[PDB]
Amino acid sequence: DWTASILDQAQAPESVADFERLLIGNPNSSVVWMNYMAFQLQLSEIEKARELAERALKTINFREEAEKLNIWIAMLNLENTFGTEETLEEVFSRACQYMDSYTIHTKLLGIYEISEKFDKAAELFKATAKKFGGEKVSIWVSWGDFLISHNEEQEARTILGNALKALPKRNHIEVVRKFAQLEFAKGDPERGRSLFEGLVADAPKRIDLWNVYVDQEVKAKDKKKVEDLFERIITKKITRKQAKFFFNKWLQFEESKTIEYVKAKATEYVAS
Repeated sequence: DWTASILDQAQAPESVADFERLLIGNPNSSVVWMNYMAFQLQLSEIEKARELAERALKTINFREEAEKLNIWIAMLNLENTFGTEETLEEVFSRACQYMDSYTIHTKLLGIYEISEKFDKAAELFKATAKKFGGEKVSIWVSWGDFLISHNEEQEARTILGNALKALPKRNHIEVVRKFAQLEFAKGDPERGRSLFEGLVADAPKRIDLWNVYVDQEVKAKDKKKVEDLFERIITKKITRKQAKFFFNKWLQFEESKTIEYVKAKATEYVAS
């Protein structure tokens, strides 16, 4: 159960002797080590589960990186809900020294969100953006997600500004694109529209963006918004089979009266 949330974050034995037996045949299995740490936690044996984790890191084959990753995440969780800021910092410092620092940062961000320590999350987000944000688009998207879902849509947009200032130009389309999807999914779809309109305005040829745009409007389901978008799409330069793709999208959407206004235009372009 406890081990299920860690296996999520990372993307019948009943006694010490049972687990020690299972470890003989599966020394490299973090699920066994995690269930064993768990068993020792539902007994309020925190100092014993700490020991298991150190055994697990010295026992699991160093080639088995993903398995080692889970154990560190188990240690961060245990230290987060039972330890203290000093014990949590020691583990964090060691985990960053032994696993990839950035993924470890993002794991702690998730632990903070799950455990609803939002003050520490916010603070951490700013720190890891400061040191990985020059290279990593995701820190920005996930900070923006955080701010939007705590109703700080404004602060979200000023953090998108910071990303554009920190990221190289070839990632700008991606942040903005992903911040826009966020806006449609969780914040203000109107701001989502401004952002897409700005991209399309800068990359009029990039037909892939027009696609992401309309799909977002399809999911938002607003009637005139979707039609207005489709009619603007045709005037822009489309190839043969790509022009067909948009028609498939338009047809099966309006399906789910004016199902005729599209068919009469669907073959006027095979002609002209």
